[PDB]
Amino acid sequence: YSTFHSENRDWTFNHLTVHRRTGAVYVGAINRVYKLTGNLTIQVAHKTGPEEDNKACYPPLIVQPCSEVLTLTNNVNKLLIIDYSENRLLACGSLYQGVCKLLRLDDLFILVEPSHKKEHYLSSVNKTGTMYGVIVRSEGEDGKLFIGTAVDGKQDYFPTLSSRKLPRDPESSAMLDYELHSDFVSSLIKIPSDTLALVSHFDIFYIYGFASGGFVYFLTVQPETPLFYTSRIVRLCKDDPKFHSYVSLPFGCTRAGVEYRLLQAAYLAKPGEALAQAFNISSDEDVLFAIFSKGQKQYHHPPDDSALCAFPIRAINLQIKERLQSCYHGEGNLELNWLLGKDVQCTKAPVPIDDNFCGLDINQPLGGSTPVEGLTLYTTSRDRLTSVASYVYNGYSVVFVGTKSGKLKKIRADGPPHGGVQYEMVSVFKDGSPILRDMAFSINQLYLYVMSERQVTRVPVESCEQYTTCGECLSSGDPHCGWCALHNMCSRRDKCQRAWEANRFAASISQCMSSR
Amino acid sequence: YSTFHSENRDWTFNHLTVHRRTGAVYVGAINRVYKLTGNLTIQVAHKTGPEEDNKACYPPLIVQPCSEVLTLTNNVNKLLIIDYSENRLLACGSLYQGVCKLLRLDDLFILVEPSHKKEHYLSSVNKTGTMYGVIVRSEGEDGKLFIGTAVDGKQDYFPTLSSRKLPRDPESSAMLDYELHSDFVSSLIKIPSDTLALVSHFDIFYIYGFASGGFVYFLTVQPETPLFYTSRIVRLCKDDPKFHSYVSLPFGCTRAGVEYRLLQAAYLAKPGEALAQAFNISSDEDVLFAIFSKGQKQYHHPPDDSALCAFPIRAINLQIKERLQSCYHGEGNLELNWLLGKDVQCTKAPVPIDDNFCGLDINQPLGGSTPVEGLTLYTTSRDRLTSVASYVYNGYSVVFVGTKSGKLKKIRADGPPHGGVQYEMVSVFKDGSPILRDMAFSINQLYLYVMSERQVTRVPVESCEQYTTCGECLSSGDPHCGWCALHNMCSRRDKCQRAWEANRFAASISQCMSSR
Ligand SMILES: *[C@@H]1O[C@H](CO)[C@@H](O)[C@H](O)[C@H]1NC(C)=O
Repeated sequence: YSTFHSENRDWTFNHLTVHRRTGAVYVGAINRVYKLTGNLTIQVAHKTGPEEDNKACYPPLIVQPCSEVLTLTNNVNKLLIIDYSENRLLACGSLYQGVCKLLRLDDLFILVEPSHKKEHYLSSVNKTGTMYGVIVRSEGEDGKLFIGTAVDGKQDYFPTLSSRKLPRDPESSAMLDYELHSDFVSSLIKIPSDTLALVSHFDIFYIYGFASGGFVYFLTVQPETPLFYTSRIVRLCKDDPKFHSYVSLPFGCTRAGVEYRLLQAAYLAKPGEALAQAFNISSDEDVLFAIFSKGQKQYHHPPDDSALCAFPIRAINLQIKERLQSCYHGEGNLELNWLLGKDVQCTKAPVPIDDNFCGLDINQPLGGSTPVEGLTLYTTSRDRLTSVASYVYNGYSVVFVGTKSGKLKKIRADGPPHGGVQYEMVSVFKDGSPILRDMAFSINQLYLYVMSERQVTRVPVESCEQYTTCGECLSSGDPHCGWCALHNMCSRRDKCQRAWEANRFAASISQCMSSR
Repeated sequence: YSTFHSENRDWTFNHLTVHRRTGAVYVGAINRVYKLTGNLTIQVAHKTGPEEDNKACYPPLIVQPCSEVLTLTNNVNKLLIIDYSENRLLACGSLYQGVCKLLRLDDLFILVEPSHKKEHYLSSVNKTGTMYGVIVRSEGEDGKLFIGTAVDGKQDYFPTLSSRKLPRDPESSAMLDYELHSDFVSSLIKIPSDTLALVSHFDIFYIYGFASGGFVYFLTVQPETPLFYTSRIVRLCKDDPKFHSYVSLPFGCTRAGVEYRLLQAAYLAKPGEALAQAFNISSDEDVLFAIFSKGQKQYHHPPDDSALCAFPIRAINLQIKERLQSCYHGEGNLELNWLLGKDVQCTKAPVPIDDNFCGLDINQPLGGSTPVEGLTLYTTSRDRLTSVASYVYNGYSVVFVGTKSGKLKKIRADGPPHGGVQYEMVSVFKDGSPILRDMAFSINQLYLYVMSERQVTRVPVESCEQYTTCGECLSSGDPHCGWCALHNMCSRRDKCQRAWEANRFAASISQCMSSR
């Protein structure tokens, strides 16, 4: 398999995205952002470090001279998003309190590196898996960036969640400015200092985020408030600069007496037929696939026991609506201690709560303590699940799941009884290193780009050729595979010469015979 | 004695100031600010509350509807300062997050009450003894207010110390705005969240403040940082909107093996001759008089053991200069743990440190751990000292010291050996009510206005008539008293008929015989 090695064993890989039109592979790494061809040949290597820094220097070196002692510091890639409408890449690092660069897609030339305003500094956190962003731009206009990050106990320096202006012009003076910033109403959420005094390790880790319909969603993990942890879905309306639409519910999944409530990884996709039926949704609707490890404790040293589950966005929005309706009836409390700092009674008010409700000055920010439960598809306790991607093939949701021992599981989402069935597991990383969260399909869906800390590998979505009889091929459980009869070969339909002619491609067990 | 009683029983007096030209007496009270005559007849009673409020309402009712449950709430007066150049009074209360009013001196007509910006809310604290201000205005020009306050753990909402615009025009849109407010430099100090996580009862009480020379001074009490308390002098340059001149040193005094380091009260005045000789300063120079309780612990329930001591401003500034020169030579550390949050080494730089030094971006904010030691003048262990005022009469410093049992001590400062000698104690409040900090002279210096929580009383500075022979009178130790020979009466010079004529007023013991 095509593979790209880190140039240094120390400068590990962080993030990966694939341009959905050109097919170029962009990789964010320590001290580097790379542009690779589809087969993982380097085209551009853009250097982001190392550099002289100290994270006690606020503001950074470019603005003021600093007082504390500097050390050569690696630049951890924290964020890597293609800004599609504008043919550029947003790359945010850990250096200098977490400044971002905008880079031209073609050659990674620096368009702008805003480093003079307080909001130009996203976060001084130097851990990955702590920040996530979503660009909302109606194609061809000025845009907005929702950015969620851990703040490292630096509550006043960095909001944990905010929206920023992402104008068309890279040199606009409004670049990364808050959408709204005023004395009492701003497009940002700060961690309150009282929560940090109560829970000293307190911080919020943003594992994933996506847009779906009129809303953006962030998936978070954080210490629980009076070591237990809570995984949550956080939702905002796309048009809500006041942030009155903030709602946060816990989420997780369970199966056969086990609870999985520590979020590891997630991926938004469309469901195949049987999964759509199990949810009573159409196959056109969005479904969130998520990996959770067992229980609610020791987040930083998780057990191998883990699960893949699935949440339709419709069901998420429904549970949020019923929460809003209840609260607006005066029932219960807001239930978001970490942000509200105390019990806050829900206030009864005559307000229509429909699907598109985006909050008012009361009853917000809204939480809850009843979790959104997912449909568990697959579980294991031998090899911890670490990443997920999914797509539809031959009417089946196919879910690819990375493990901590560098394997890739292929799971067919069949529905009851099992929910999902693993039909194959492949060794990707010889060294047995964990697969990292970011996996993305090539434009033609023929491959999934998968990565470890030291390698990016282009893994074919199928290797049907391994099956050497019609019977084995069609009994494999792999939705990609059928029997190319005249060429004595198991393959995808489109890899079978003259597949359209009668008896040339057997797509079922019984067709093995009729083909013969 | 002329007395003014409070109109309710629970609506206690908080603050007092005498207009230095007109002799009008202004009293800050719970739910009232009064203007009284020199003999304590009400002229104006200005209603400041009670009003429905909740101190969890931020921003307060007056600018937003609040979902919180409100109680009818008393308005504690927390600040009362005459703005001399502008014929107005600044009156800050506890209601609505600590909004302030400017009232016309004549009739207490409301000139302005700022409450649309976040800086218009000084602090939701509702206890007295926590806030102090200093107006710095070149006469007939736009000016500035320095404001220190306790914040009750709401460090996100209110800075502990800041400088504000005080424009001549009461209707300026910039009224009480920060003098400087920008991303990385502002005319304010915030209490770090880390310090509150470390010490959860942490807060800073501003007991007194004054201008002298190029500088403003604030006298503070706060818990120590790793229950011990530190009393400090905090100094700023009058022209330093960047607050780079901030220097904070502990202060206190000692006598005969006892340490007194819990600040209770202060008053700035000129020294008489014995005191000025003792400091080796001019009688034209400022001296700070201070009351300290014994030790460094249990600030809220202090020992009766207390001291009066004096600090020449010249010596305070010298010790600060020495501190600044040492630090700019690279010796030691900044030593201000509550604000800096950690150990910070002093940075050597080739910078002249003269008397007028106002700091640069390095080596600030500056602290220190060696106390400024005052000259102890008087100690007691029998009845706690609560207030202080001083002036010069017949070339002597006379210090008036209030007590917790409603008494007023009169202390003559003679220097070595005793430092000071009490020559009279007077029972002001028969019921034993503690004397409050704010004591002020009438403009003819004939009286000291003294208050308890329930009364304001106009106390003659002498009652020489009590001594009924020449010998007793001139041995009284009371600097006010001489013998009016013809009228056989001990009195002040200006109460002795034809005192200007030879032999009519015996001002020494040998003059008893010749006047007879
Ligand atoms: C990968 O693809 C490029 C074309 O983009 C091709 O020229 C190159 O030879 C390929 N690399 C390998 C190892 O086959």
